[PDB]
Amino acid sequence: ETLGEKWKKKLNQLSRKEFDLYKKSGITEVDRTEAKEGLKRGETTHHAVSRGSAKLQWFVERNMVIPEGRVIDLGCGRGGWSYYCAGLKKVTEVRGYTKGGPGHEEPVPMSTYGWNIVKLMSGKDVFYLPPEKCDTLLCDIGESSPSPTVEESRTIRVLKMVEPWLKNNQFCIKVLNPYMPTVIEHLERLQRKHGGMLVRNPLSRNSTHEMYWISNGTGNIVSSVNMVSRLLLNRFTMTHRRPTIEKDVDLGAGTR
Ligand SMILES: Nc1ncnc2c1ncn2[C@@H]1O[C@H](C[C@@H](N)CC[C@H](N)C(=O)O)[C@@H](O)[C@H]1O
Repeated sequence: ETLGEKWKKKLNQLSRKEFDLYKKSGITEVDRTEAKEGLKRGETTHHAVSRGSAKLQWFVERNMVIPEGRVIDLGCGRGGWSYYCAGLKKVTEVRGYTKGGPGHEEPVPMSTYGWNIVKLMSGKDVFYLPPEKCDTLLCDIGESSPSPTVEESRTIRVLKMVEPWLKNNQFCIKVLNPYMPTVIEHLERLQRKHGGMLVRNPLSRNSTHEMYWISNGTGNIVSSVNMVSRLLLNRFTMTHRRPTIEKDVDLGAGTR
């Protein structure tokens, strides 16, 4: 039994009250007040449609992924990763696909900087999409479940699905459950072939062990996974630490 599995078991024991306090304890979060108010008013400029724009920006501004040319955004949701990439100098085209429909977010149309180079498509299950040529491959798919074996199956499926899209390009792929031994085996094989490294984003909630496989980096996958498991385990030991608050991103306005 891995450290991650011990973390999961403890998470599933928490009451809703304990869970809600644990999930943001000591994390970093952007202040969404202004964006939520603007989006409720139907404002289409400046606001990021979700917390996702700030989350991908954290990797981008650390050069862990450097979006360029044709960007494919798998599981785009409302479009936060897509609208963020739309304003980056090196990006020329953004194609987002998302499931939508009941239980899934629909793309939100925006007029933030570079909106005219974005195409978001709903009603698209990426597990049936044939791969397309692209310069940047992003994937943020991985639905949490109280069952780690269900999460293991979901994580492996994402990893098998993204590989044919990987052709010496920039990438940032969510790994929902990176601690299960079978997932580790796939991550190690994929890293030997495609390089990159698994990174924990400080904007992720403690209620998920998610890590991101990013193209520009090296390191030991097992060590990075066990470091996260120990961090999350130590976060149950103390009383709620209020999250570190940062400014949300301003995605501006205008065509390009
Ligand atoms: N099989 C699937 N094919 C397509 N989209 C999917 C599938 N499974 C889940 N999704 C979507 O993937 C999205 C994942 C989100 N974490 C994306 C948030 C996005 N990165 C943002 O910044 O707004 C959700 O909107 C799901 O509805």
